[PDB]
Order: sequence, then structure tokens, then C-alpha cells
Amino acid sequence: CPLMVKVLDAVRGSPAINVAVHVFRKAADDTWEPFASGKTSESGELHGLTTEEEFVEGIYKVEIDTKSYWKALGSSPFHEHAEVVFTANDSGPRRYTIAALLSPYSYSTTAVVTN
Amino acid sequence: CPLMVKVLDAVRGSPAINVAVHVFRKAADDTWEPFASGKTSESGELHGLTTEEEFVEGIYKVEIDTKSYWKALGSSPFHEHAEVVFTANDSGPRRYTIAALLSPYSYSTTAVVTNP
Amino acid sequence: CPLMVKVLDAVRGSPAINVAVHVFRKAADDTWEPFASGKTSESGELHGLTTEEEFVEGIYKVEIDTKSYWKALGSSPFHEHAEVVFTANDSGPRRYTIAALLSPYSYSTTAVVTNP
Amino acid sequence: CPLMVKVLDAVRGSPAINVAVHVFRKAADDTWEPFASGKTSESGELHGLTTEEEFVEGIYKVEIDTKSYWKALGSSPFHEHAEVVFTANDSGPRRYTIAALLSPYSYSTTAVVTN
Repeated sequence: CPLMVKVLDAVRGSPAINVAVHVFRKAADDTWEPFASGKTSESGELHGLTTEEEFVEGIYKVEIDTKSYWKALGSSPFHEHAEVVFTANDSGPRRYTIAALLSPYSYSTTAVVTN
Repeated sequence: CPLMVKVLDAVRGSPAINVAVHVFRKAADDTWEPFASGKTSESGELHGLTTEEEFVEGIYKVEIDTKSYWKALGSSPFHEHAEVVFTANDSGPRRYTIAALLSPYSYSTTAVVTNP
Repeated sequence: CPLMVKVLDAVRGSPAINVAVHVFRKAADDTWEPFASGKTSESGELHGLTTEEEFVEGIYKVEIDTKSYWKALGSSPFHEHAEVVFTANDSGPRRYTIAALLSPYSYSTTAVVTNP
Repeated sequence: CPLMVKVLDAVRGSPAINVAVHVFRKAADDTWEPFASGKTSESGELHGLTTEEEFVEGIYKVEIDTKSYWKALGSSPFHEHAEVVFTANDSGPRRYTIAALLSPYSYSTTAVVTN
């Protein structure tokens, strides 16, 4: 599992559950090709998005549906979504955890890139 | 000044200076149209992107070129950029400050929205 | 104004107003001595805590009463407060902005340190 | 394991390894009683600090030695340490993960409190 996404709710101090996540790969035309998607589990985690074979070097975009999340919970959110865009390269570490910490008007994202 | 961007460097504890910022608006046909652009000043602030008259209701995307920033300082950053996408002015005109706090593998963004 | 504190509310996207802030200095005997205190203004800023003359080298602790803030707004926050502890002025006088971004179960703090 | 501490390095996008962590409980005199301590593992995690029996309601302080961390890595840090102070109460969720995300001049901390 070379790409994992983990989402936390900073208001309630919990996993952000059933958050929709879509992953895209940049195509040679520079448009965004759907690659993978899923919803975060009860632990705020989304595993099994891709495989080592499929997850080649390229520029990837991870779009987190934060607006839908806050809407279901009765909170008026600022952002339409949280976008994370990065280049996956073969030379260094290559398990990627994209972590997102969510508030109605703020989010932070952090990549933990390990062996 | 209804739209302002402030960018801080969390490694140096300083404003993040000369960071390129591009702003787009979603058009009727659902494409991103160029709206404004600029660079942060010595104070890490970017003012004057737009005017009250021009800054109508819409979905806006603020793209902060964090990669060029970190690269020019010798670091090899994780993100291509930091994108902030939001609906603006749909309860009427507001003033928006988009704050970004930058580290090589992490960033946070915050909106401060005030009533003029 | 060598020491300033700015506090933002990440739930409301607004400055965090009327937040109590207490500042202590570590004394020769290793105890925390009261140094200054105040409340954030309508802009979430707290200015005038000290002067250049008074703000000598030392280890300082800035205690932000986030609990009372969230409690008065109906939320039941996780933290008792947000503490920021730092050595000041040991390469000579600097100006310090301590920024805190607040959520009920999370906060981040950032220092912007500039050369007067 | 009702108290877990997890530390990340936002500069390198990795676990913050071998970070010293001390936990204190507030005594009735209002002084801070050493309770538990440890160093973060290779995954940035510190488990086994306490047990359900020992971890009674009270006010706890978790002190993370961030300065030593940055110093060993050649980065000039701002903070003397990162302090997290909270009340542990019996009524709601009670596994606590204290997460810290570290930069030289900034840190964020987040509590994930689950069943």
C-alpha cells in the first residue's frame, strides 16, 4: 500500500469518517485523470487506493471532500475541498501518507514519506 | 481590499517573501478563468489583487507557488503548490484574508473573513 | 513593541477576541516570574505587553487561555491552554509575533521573529 | 494503551524519531508530578506510557523535547519544548492520541480522543 490518506477532525478531536477522497494523475495533455477514490473508514483512514505497479512516477492530486463533511455535521465550512498536489518519484522513500487536519475555516496537510 | 494573502515560513520564522500567487474564478462554463496574480512583499503579504466592484460572487481558487519558494531556498518541497478554493461573497461582500503557513512537507491554510 | 500575540479562531474564521494572555520570565532561581498580561482585541491582537528596555534576554512563557475562550462560546475544548516557551533576544533584540490558530481539539503556534 | 503520543517532522516529512517525551500529573499542591516518559520510536510513536488503572481523571501535561530534536538535526529552533496540557475525564472517549507536527519555528498539536 504505497498511498494512504488520513483525515482528522480538529473540532471534535476524532477521525473524520466517511470523507470522500479522489485521486488523479496528471495526463500528458495536463488534464486530471481519475486514478483512485474511496471514503475514509471509522479510523479516518483510506487504504488500498493503488498498488506498487500502478503507482508510477507522475504528478498526483488528492482531492478531499471537506465541504460535504462539514455540511453533514452542521458546520458552515470555508473551503470547497482540500486539494493536495505532489510529484511521486521513485528515488527516495515511497510509502506516502497524506494526512489532513480539518477545521471549518482552516486545514493543514502533511506528507509522511517513508521507506 | 477585499482579498489579501499572507504567507509565513515555518522553518525560518519569517514572512515568506516573493511567493507567486495566482487567483482564478470559476466561469459560467465551469472552467477556471484567470482573475488576478501577484507576489508576496517583504512582509509576506499580497494586497491589491482586486477591487470591491470586480470581486463579485463566485468560486475562487488561490494558487500559492510554494514549490518555487522552497526550491529557490535549497529545499526539495513535497507539494506542487498550495491551492485554496472557496465560494466568495454569497451572503454579500466580505473581506478575505487567506493565510498560509509553509513547511517543506506540510502547510496549513486559514481564512479570516470579516464584514467590511 | 517587541512582543505581540495574534490569535485566530479556525472554526469561525475570525480573530479570537478577548482571549487572556499571561507572560512569564524564568528567574535566576528557575521559577516563572509574572512578566506581563493582557487580552486580545477585536482584531485578535495583543500589543503593548512590554517595552524594548524591559524585554531583556531570558526564557519567556506565553500562556494563552484557550479553555475560557472555547468554554464561553459553548464548546468543550481539549487543552487547558496553549503555552509557548522560548528564549528571547539572545542574539540581540528582536521583535516577536506569537501567532496561535485555535480549534477545540487542536492548535498551532508560529513565531515570526524580525530584526528591528 | 490509553495514552499514545505521535510526533512528525514537517521539514523532512517523516516520523520524528527519538524525541523525548515526559508526562506529568498535576498534584493537589498544583506542582507537576512526573508520571511517565519515553522516546518516540522509528515510527514517531510512543506507546505504553501508562495503563487504564493508573490513568485516572486529572490534569496531565505532556512535554515534548523539540529543542533537542532540532539541535541534533542542525536546525535552529524557536521553542524550548512543546507542552500539551489537558484534563483526562472518564465520561467520554478515553483512548488519547496526542499528535504533534513539528517545524523549527512552529508546531501544531491535535488530540484524537476515541472509544
